[PDB]
Amino acid sequence: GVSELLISTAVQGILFALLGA
Repeated sequence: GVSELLISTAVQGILFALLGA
């Protein structure tokens, strides 16, 4: 599932945006 692999990488960048704020 290439789509499932894109959701995981998306959770890493979004997790850094909130932790950065």
